Amino acid sequence: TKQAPGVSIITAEDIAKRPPSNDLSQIIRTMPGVNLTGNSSSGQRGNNRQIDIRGMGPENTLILVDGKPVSSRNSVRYGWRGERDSRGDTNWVPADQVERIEVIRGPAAARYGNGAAGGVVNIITKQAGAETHGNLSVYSNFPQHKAEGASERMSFGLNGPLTENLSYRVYGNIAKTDSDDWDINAGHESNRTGKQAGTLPAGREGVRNKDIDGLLSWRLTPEQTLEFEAGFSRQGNIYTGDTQNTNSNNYVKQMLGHETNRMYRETYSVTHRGEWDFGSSLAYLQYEKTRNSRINEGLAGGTEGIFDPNNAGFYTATLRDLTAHGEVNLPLHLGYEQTLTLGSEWTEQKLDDPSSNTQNTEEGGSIPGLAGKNRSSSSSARIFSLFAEDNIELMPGTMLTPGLRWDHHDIVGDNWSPSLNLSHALTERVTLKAGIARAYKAPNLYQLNPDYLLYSRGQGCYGQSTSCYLRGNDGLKAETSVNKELGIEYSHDGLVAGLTYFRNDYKNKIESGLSPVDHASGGKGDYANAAIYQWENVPKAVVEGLEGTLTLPLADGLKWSNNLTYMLQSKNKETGDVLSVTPRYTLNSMLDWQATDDLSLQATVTWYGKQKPKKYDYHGDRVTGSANDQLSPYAIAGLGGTYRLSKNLSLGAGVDNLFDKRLFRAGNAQGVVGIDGAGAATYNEPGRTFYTSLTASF
Ligand SMILES: O=C(N[C@H]1COC(=O)[C@@H](NC(=O)c2cccc(O)c2O)COC(=O)[C@@H](NC(=O)c2cccc(O)c2O)COC1=O)c1cccc(O)c1O
Ligand SMILES: [Fe+3]
Repeated sequence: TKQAPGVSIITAEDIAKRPPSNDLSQIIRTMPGVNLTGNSSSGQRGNNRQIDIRGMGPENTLILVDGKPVSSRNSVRYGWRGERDSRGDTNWVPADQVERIEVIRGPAAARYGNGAAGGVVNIITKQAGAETHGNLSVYSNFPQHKAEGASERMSFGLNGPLTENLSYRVYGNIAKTDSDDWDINAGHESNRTGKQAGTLPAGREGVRNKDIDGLLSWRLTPEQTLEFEAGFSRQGNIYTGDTQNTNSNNYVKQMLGHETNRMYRETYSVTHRGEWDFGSSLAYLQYEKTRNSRINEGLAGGTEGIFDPNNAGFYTATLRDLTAHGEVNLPLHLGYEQTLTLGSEWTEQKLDDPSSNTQNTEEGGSIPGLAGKNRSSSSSARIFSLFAEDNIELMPGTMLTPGLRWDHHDIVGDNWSPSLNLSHALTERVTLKAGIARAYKAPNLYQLNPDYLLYSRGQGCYGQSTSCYLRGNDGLKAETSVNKELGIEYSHDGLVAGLTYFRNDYKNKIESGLSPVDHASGGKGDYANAAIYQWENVPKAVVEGLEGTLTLPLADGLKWSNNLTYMLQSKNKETGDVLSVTPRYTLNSMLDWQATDDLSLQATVTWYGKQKPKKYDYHGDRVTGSANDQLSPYAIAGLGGTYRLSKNLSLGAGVDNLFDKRLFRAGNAQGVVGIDGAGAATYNEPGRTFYTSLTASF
């Protein structure tokens, strides 16, 4: 099956029948338990949605490529409201060079440690064979409405032997997703008056991709395999007016249609793989270096996340992330039959950001212990990690899997993440699974850094109108979550029916504080002696919901598949406001007809439930008027097909959003002065879009 309780596989064949425009989030998000959301509820950078597992937000979704972490979005400034102006980290690997994607949700993911509190998405690449194989894949879409950006994608792959004991695989991708027109949301925007008259909430940012990977696999002995690979990728955007608060100035407009951020991502990796009689071994060294080059933004109030015209030009933030990992697997023949796994992990995150720590104290007054100018650019954290997995077969069909993970964070201190996963054959066709683990979240280098400083004259200050500073806090605790799940699944002859309940009890969620810890001294007029808030640990939050799957073989050539997410609860237990904004439910429905030996046909529908905005503004006061707007449930239908011309050539064609259901970003969720809120109307849903594809392969 592609769906067990807590786990989902997406295969290469699924990627081909529901082709993504560009980014994989498009297909990853259709798995049970998975949403495409912002990190908190501000709606800021709302067209920049990323993969969320069980409403735990996308910072708690760990992205791997071939078992190796991607950390590149940790190069983008983390803002007051817990969003980054980032497209996330699911668009580094081109769709057509993916072998399969593994999604692991909740208690079975806690064993991966830091930032798997929601789950793990592991994007697996196609590898060399015993002979030389390769492909050339091209995709091109055509929106009905010209405003919305079309997507074009060309990727090759090429793998094979060199000697009997030397293998290689290489691929290369070139792609572009045109931005939405600067004016797509015109006539849909929230009410904008005074200074903010004429402002617009932006459509989807465009991106240009360039990806190149080379891998050499070397098995210098029957038991011993040694892999070296390098990765070079480059994303440059196409700017279409997006700003944190949806305000505008002249620099913004100058940059419509230009590259305003470029991410270069370089990965080198050494991997040694061992199989002998005692069992199985694996250890890797990955060096990920991310350069985030983008136009300087302001760091104060309504100027937070708008191009700063007084400091025009590009800065470059540099993220050097170092990962080494060791694991063994030992089969044991004991009172109960079992398999033991022993592992260390070492990581280093160096962040050089020459822009983020430049907010000065001339207006709100100075902060004892914080220099007002020329503060360090530098942040780092090392985690050391030890873990052991025991995979115990009590009686055939039954597995009990206890694991202990211990992590030493060189600032925050010690974390203990224990876990237990039970799976039970009640019948040869029915299987019960229960799991309770405590997952782990290290504060990001922005939250942690006493040199990282935002400012507001009041409009963004919790429980007051006065000027206030928000400050990094190296005193922070790690976020932990006791992810519980109880689930049942019938599976027999491609008939699959399953339903899982999950509850994550969420401790110490890090977030902009609610009480001043202190007050600065000096500064200008009514702004002087501003209040000082830090990044605080929220004592308690809860997420809760249901994951379902149902697969029926209607006839031999014909398969009816369904995945269900239903989000029961998502609650900051301090304020009572929501954590994320998700659709109440999500049903993805595919009919797959194998019409001929050669012709396959696919109809899909996605139903999205209601979406409700946050109840409280930045003050902690109740929002009013269009800040309360909700999005009604809506559905998106699509047809496609793939006509195989030969062993060497396949063609695809179809239509996303058959009935042209469209939604428009009205702005952020709450009111500010001159910019009415837009409630849950914070993203653009594209209309009818034709697409065609071609895959040539030996
Ligand atoms: O969305 C927010 N702004 C909007 C809406 O707010 C406004 O337009 C006005 N605004 C206040 O009246 C305000 C009254 C009482 C208190 C205020 O803070 C006001 O700003 C004027 O500010 C501005 O025109 C600009 N603003 C600064 O230059 C600034 C410079 C330094 C420091 C600032 O705070 C600045 O606003 C841009 O502000 C905006 O576009 C917004 C969000 C989050 C937090 C904010 O503070 C926001 O203001
Ligand atoms: Fe302000």
